[PDB]
Amino acid sequence: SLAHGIIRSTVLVIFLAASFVGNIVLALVLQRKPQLLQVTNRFIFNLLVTDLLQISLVAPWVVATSVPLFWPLNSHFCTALVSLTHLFAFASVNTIVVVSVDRYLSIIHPLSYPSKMTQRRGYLLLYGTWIVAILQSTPPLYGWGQAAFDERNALCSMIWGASPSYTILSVVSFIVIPLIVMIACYSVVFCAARRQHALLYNCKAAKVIFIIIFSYVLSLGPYCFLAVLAVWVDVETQVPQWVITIIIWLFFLQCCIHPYVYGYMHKTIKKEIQDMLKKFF
Ligand SMILES: Cc1ccnc(NC(=S)Nc2cccc(C(F)(F)F)c2)c1
Ligand SMILES: Cc1ccnc(NC(=S)Nc2cccc(C(F)(F)F)c2)c1
Repeated sequence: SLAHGIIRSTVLVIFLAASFVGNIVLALVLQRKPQLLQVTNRFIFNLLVTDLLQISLVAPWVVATSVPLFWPLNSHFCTALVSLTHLFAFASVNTIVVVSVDRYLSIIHPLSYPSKMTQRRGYLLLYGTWIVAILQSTPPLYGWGQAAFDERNALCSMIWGASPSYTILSVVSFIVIPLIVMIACYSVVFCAARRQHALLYNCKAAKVIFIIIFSYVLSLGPYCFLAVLAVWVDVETQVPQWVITIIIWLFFLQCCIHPYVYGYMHKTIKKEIQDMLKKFF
């Protein structure tokens, strides 16, 4: 009902406001000293900026469409909004994959790491991930795929029951490839860590990997689950409101999840953040 949407809009603000300050603190700690690590600050800053841009260019419209005004709207509006949201999510996912690959290439082959990842390669990778996120995303602005308004949830989401090919492409580009790459890159790291632990001391390494995988799955899976289920059965009259509310709740949790998982778990970055926070407070 109206109260349910009001509650959803009210609770959608606190998470985003906390993520905003967390991302700003991370930005300050990462930009104060540019000569940090090696061809990594660029990747972390790219993830941070594609999180902040999504936050600031997505939150106002998503909150304002729930207010009981200008109900008619126009298909073009949410059509362009969903494209922006998908572009930002795809950029974040591709940066995530690149960061995971770099982490695996750093853990394994510790000797000839500098000769394989130069500044030119990092900049080319950043340009490539942005180009892919721009190009491969947003077909429906000109082709297959369409968004529409729903008088049940009124989120003006895209209907997957019209172009199965685009739904399949989004599904594979969302979960399959990133999950496979992450599992393949992390299994070897876990085996090497286990070995090193056995050599040194003649279960700690599994917690971090489990946390990363579980966080990514909890952030991204339900949306793909809903998209896959939409093709067979209807969604307007077959799904309760609370389920859609929880799905749209969990979709935006990645904004707060990413900085904690990838900035606060690093020892040096955590130390410097704590140092700055204690100095200011
Ligand atoms: C009237 C009514 C009917 C059903 N549930 C509630 N919510 C309650 S008691 N606490 C609550 C507050 C904010 C968020 C949540 C969350 F959904 F995140 F768990 C729960 C209220
Ligand atoms: C307060 C008020 C008074 C009069 N009209 C509106 N706008 C309406 S109904 N739809 C609308 C909203 C945003 C963009 C567009 C677009 F131009 F892109 F089609 C259309 C709002």
